[PDB]
Amino acid sequence: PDREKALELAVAQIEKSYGKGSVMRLGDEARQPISVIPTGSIALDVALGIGGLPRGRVIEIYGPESSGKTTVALHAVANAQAAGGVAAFIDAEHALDPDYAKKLGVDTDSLLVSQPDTGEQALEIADMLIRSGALDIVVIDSVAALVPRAELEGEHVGLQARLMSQALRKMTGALNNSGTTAIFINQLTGGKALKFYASVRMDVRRVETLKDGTVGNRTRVKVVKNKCSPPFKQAEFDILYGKGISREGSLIDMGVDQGLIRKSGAWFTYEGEQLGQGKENARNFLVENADVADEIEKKIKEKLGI
Repeated sequence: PDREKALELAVAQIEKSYGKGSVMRLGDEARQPISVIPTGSIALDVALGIGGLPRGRVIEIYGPESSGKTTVALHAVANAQAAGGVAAFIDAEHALDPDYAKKLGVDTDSLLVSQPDTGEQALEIADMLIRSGALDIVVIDSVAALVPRAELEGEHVGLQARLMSQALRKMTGALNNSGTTAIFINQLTGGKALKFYASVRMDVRRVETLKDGTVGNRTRVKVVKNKCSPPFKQAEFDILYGKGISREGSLIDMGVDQGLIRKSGAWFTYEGEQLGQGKENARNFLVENADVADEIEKKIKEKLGI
């Protein structure tokens, strides 16, 4: 009886002295913000709790080469722009494919891009850009490529981590004020600081190759760190070569997950209407009928926080 008070009281001190998400029960309902940046998959948006990536915060998306992290990052960029936001892409990797970015939603013409000479220049440019107040999102591709000036100039080893720590310390205050989201893409170094500064960390992986005959990959994302909603939630969704995340595919999956879409036979049905026989026909139905996809989306968001 008097214990529940003491705990609630303790949770409150922790909340006051360290911040809103400093302690959570894993069954807690998410703290719904005004605006977020959707990720392209409703499943991933739900796994994040707040319906997308938070604003004004450091975000890490990591995984193996071609795991899908950059695609997740580019959808964040597409969605941020679709809401009238400006985007930046700090590129020390030189891997970006704008044609891919166009197809999945990015306004590449509008995309600010910078190919910095050094690790510090990359982070400093990001900082100037953030402190402007004008950006909604900045992507850093990538953490590993942020090589320090001294290394590049040929002039001990360990200051790459000290560079990030110094940068993140200064950057984090700028992000909160501006409301800009910073996505750091990272591989499986210098991320030891990023691990603690990031409000969300996402572990992206290829789980299974999709197929017509012999197209894409089923992708799995675990939210290993989340200061905005209970962490350790995971999601799956499809990334189709040349197209990106199958938005419609995630609506079906979360559709059946939520009982809004019934899978009577190979047929997926919705509201008495039939969507298609098998997944691909249902997926295809929802892209041709954007109105019903929005209907299904609205219902899924309604039935949860999002």
